[PDB]
Amino acid sequence: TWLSDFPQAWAETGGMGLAVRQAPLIIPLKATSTPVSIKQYPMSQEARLGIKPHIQRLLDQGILVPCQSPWNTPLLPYRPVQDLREVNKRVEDIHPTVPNPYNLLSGLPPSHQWYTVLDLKDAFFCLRLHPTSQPLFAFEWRDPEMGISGQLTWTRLPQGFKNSPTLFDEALHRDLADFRIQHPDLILLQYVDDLLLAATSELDCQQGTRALLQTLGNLGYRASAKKAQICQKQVKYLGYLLKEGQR
Amino acid sequence: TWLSDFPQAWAETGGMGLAVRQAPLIIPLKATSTPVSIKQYPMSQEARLGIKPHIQRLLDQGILVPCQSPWNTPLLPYRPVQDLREVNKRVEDIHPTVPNPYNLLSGLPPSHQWYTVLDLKDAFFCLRLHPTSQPLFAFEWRDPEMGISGQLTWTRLPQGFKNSPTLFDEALHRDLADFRIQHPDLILLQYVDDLLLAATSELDCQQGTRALLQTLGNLGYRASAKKAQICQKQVKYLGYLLKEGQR
DNA sequence: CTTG
DNA sequence: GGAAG
DNA sequence: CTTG
DNA sequence: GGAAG
Repeated sequence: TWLSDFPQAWAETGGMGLAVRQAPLIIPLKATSTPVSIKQYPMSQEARLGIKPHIQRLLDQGILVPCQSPWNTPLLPYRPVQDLREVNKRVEDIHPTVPNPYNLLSGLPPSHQWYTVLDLKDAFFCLRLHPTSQPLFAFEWRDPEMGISGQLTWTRLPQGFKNSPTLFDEALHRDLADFRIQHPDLILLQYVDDLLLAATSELDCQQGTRALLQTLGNLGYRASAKKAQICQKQVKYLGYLLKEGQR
Repeated sequence: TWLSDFPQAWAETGGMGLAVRQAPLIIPLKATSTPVSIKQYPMSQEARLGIKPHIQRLLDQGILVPCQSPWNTPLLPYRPVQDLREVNKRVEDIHPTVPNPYNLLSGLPPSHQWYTVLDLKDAFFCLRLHPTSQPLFAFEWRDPEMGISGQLTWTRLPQGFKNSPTLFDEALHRDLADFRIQHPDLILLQYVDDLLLAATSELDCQQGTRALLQTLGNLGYRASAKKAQICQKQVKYLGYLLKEGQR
């Protein structure tokens, strides 16, 4: 089956991803920015116990590390959500290169009606952050019944950061450039972590999907085996139902 | 003096005006209009005693007369103010021909710096209403301590009627047409009931003002002797101060 | 009085 | 709510 | 939690 | 006030 043939490509069997070909990202600040340190709002025990196993898993994975940083933004409550709005304001803008889904789907011709849809799991976390940029994203973590108060920060591209979708989309485009060159018959649409492969025949779509999964896993990305729509005539992609070249 | 030389022209000495050359006005209705009868809101004794001497004076002058009309609009409280909004909605629109004061003053050249300013008193009441149009403006009048409940209406162009300023301005323009032809040296600005005469010299402005007062009184209009600004180098007209050709 |  | 009729 |  | 981080 598809799960056994590509253990590296699926998040279920391949471990947390890491885009090994992508250099750790440096995040340039605006010309006048200085660090901002926002105090952590006290959070209830209920919220803290809910967040704690997530933080611990991220620490175990090396996605969070301890730090001391002049930057600090608050965590809110369960799973942690960081309010990065004051960091976002101080980070230099980049051109938005992610196409809107309407325009992205215009590149889907009627000759290609066999579809494979993959969604990458924990996509942003596959991209490393350069150590010089890690302090930007620090937050406070308290363990009252352990007695650890200090900051943690991210070693990977974080959720809530304004440039994460664009930086991820650009990174994956670099990493799939050769796949496109090696498979000029296939149509590959990329929308951040949502991928559509289109082919002429079931065999072609089958062979391309095998190549794409092999490529994604080798590069360090991980797709959701549970959500994958593999070699179907009808798929759901980006909120559309793709059927008979329609929509 | 100016008051003794032109007794007919001044409201103080000439009686209520009546534009004897102007035919009684017929007020056309919109194509779909039918009469509207709005109930008179009960008014306090204090308001009624305040309004009463005004109504009685207008009755004595023949400006109000008794009637029975399918139209009725309310009086509000002291001096009476009629709410003619529902009549105004049913009366056919006319082109607004009264110039705005800014544009009206553009016709004042610097060669004419001697001014006379007159304001006509009770101007609208100088224009008669045709008996066919009188019922349009009816209202209810109650005298509880006399025991008279019934309608009255206007025999002259009423306050609060949307076309009164334009109809009056057009009427006075017809009546002063010959004065303009007989005095081509003078500048005469008309803004409804507010008149400015301009001349080159004090003698000219003096002679023109004598002619204008004689003409106005003969036609049945009445100017306020108290407010008149006669043959001055500096006058207030339409909210402006006219001095040295400025403003 | 009702209709920024 | 105050400007208007 | 703050920021038609 | 609820959509966002």
